[PDB]
Amino acid sequence: EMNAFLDDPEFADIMLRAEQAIEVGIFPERISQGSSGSYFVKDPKRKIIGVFKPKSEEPYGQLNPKWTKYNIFEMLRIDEGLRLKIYKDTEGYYTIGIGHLLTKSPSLNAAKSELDKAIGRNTNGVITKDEAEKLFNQDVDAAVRGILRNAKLKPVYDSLDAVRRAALINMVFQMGETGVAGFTNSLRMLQQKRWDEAAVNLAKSRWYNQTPNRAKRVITTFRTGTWDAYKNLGRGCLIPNQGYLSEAGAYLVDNKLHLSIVPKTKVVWLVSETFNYNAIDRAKGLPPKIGSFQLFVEGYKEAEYWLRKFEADPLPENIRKQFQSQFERLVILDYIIRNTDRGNDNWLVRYFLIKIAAIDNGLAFPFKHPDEWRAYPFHWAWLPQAKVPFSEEIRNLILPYISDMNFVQDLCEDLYELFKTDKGFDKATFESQMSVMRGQILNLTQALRDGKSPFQLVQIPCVIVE
Ligand SMILES: NC(=O)c1cc2c(N)ncnc2cc1-c1cccc(CO)c1
Repeated sequence: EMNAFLDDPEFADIMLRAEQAIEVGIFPERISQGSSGSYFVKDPKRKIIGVFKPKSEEPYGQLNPKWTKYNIFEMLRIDEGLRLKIYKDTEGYYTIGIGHLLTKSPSLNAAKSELDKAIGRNTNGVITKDEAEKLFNQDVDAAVRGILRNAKLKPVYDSLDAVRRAALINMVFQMGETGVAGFTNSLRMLQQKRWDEAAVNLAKSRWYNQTPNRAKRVITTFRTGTWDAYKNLGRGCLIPNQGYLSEAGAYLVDNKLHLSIVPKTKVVWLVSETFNYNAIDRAKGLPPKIGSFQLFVEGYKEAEYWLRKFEADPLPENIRKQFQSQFERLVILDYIIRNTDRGNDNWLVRYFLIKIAAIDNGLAFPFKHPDEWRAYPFHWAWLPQAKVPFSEEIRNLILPYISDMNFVQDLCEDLYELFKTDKGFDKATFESQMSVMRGQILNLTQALRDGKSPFQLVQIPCVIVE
């Protein structure tokens, strides 16, 4: 019984039912959709009682069973970056997604017309992550067609395996076919599978000197033929492979402030043959897996679904007021923990006549503010509701808490006791995380003090509090 020392008697009852179900052969069911290993946990009556996310099956965990996670779109997301709103590229042309040129024209409305044509709907200059990936994969097909039409590159491309082909395509995106064709000796070595010799002359170039970090990852990919160079980068600001602690931390922040938008989430252990174990463990009796356990909610849908409905069919005033107060709680939760991956699909709405459930809280608590505020924005700040000033209700509930030193100290101590669970816990890195959180709390205190809006809140310069 690994879960003998839980601090929540009601939650401990849930875990007991989960273990009883496993003892009788009712195992947690792996979920097919996600980019990581998540499981619907059942009770002895085959009822879903929670969602379990093992640490080892996180997107870059060593036992993540969803191999479709490693693809060219995710490769270029790290190397080039993803933007879901129209922007201007290095050469001043309108662009969206991962470097997808919309038009050479300086007219913005021309860019939106082309964007609506490519996506297939009225986007108004904003697309979803899935739409960007579909657009990106269309660019990849075009790039491959050009490679196969190029006499210098096609024989190399045919010889390369799938992983190394992504590396070659990566170079084509960055510098074009002509630029890649200039790596004469490296291309010949790659075709001969002399990886190390190819890497030597890949590093003797303008490309390696101008963008060394991206080039080193691409060159390492050529050397190994694996995706190891893109694993556990933590987006440059997160502790790698600690999503389970971020999930549990988000509820911990929620519960202290009584936001009641994050379902109860705790760090627990579970044994189940449906988990992904290595060969050694399975032949043995399986070792428990540590991960986050979140209670199951029902009746919810992606916020993107309900937001589009409300734009064409506005809510009645009383319901709209309730939705805004729920939205404010989401804003406060995401800002304090500095969530880096809250898209308008990662939070759920049920339509208390309307309720918000905050899930997928695995990519929060960075140890530093992101260098590019445009790289990981709070995507709910692009909604019209983000410009409504914080209600007097939310300020009377939150300001007394966050303006008190003991509350902030207790919250930091609670997060310490939780985050120290991980094998890779580092005291200095944790103190960086709290300095970032205190800076977020400081800005939030000022924003509520000045009656600002969520849109104005995210514009305050980020800061750390030592
Ligand atoms: N945090 C989650 O992952 C999650 C938690 C849930 C919960 N507590 N109660 C009900 N449904 C949930 C669904 C999901 C979820 C989110 C994204 C993608 C998928 C798979 O398609 C599942």
